[PDB]
Amino acid sequence: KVFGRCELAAAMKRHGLDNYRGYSLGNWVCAAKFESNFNTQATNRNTDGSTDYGILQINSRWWCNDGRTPGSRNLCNIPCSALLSSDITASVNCAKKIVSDGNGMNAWVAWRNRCKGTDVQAWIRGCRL
Repeated sequence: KVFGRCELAAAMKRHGLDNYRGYSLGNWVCAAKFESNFNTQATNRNTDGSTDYGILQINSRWWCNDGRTPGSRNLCNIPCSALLSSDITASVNCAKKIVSDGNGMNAWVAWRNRCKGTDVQAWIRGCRL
């Protein structure tokens, strides 16, 4: 599924990401835009042989099992393919664990280089939330 910007804001807010560990909603929308372009089906290989899955490009090196990432963990207890569903629940609950693990949203490369320090409120402008 390709979410609309405000559609995604609303689903993320419903799922409790608005100020989750202090990260306002626009942070999560901006990360999603630059990670997946709001596309749940997005997949991208990393240099280390792991793959990133879904709307938040969650990594098989630590968080999910894709059956092909040797020497990795599965800390969200899920197949990586769950992260590609039109429904974002698994991505969001997994996101909550990642962001809670001490490095906050710096876990998302795209967040650190494209959202951090910017006016992320712009990402929810116009949305009914």
